Amino acid sequence: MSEQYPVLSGAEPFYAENGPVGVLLVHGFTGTPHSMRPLAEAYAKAGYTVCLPRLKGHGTHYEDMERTTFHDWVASVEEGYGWLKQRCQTIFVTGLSMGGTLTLYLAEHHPDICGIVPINAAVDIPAIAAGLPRYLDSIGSDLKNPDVKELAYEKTPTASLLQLARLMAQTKAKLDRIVCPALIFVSDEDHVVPPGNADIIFQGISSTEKEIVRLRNSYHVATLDYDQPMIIERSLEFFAKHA
Repeated sequence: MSEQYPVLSGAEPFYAENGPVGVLLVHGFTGTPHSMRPLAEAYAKAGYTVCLPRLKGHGTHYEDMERTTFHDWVASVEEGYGWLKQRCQTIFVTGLSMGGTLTLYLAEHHPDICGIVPINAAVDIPAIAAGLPRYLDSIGSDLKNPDVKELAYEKTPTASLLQLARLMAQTKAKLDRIVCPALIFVSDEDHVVPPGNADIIFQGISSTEKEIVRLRNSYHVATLDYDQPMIIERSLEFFAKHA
C-alpha cells in the first residue's frame, strides 16, 4: 500500500502559507515536484498560498509507481486541494502534462475552482494504444535546454501507462463539466504530448473565458524550459484577474 523507497532529493513537496488566494501545482507522469518548483516559488513570492504535492508513487522509485493506480494520483491532488480549501477563499490549479490532466479532472469535479492553467496537458496520447516489457526505458527529458536536469524516473512501468490512458479517457469524457476561466499553454514543438491536445481541451470545456497560449521556444517540459518566464508572468496576470 505504501511506498517502499525513500523520497528522492529534489522531489519533496512544497507548501507555503500566504494570502487567501491559493494555487495548487501538479507535476507530471514519472515526474516530481521539481518540474513545478520554480513556478511554485514564484507564486509564493508574489503572495499566493501555494501547494505543490508529491504524487503517490512518484519521486521515490519506478517500482513504487508500478504499485499505484490513477486513483492514487487523483488522491494526492484531492488532498492538496483539501489543504488549500481549509486555508483559501479562492483556488486556482495548474499542472504539467498529467498534472494538467489532473488539473482538468479536479475542475470537472469541483465547481468552486476559480480558474485552471493546464500546461501541455494530456487527454489523448495515441502512441500509448499503438505501442511487452514490464518497464520501458524512459525517453529522455523533452527539454529544449539541455542544461536542465529534470528529475524523472529512468524507466516507465507499462502498467502505469495503462493507468494514464484510463485517467485521460475519463478526463476527456467529462471536459464539458468545466466552466471556470482557462489559460491553456501548449508547446508547438512538444515531442511527447501531441499539441492538438490544447484544442481538444479548448473546444471541449464549456468555459466562456478561455484562451490558448502557444509557446514557441520550448519542448514538452515547458515549466523548466526557455519559456518558463512567460508561463509564470501570464499565470500571475491570470490569477489576479480572476481572484
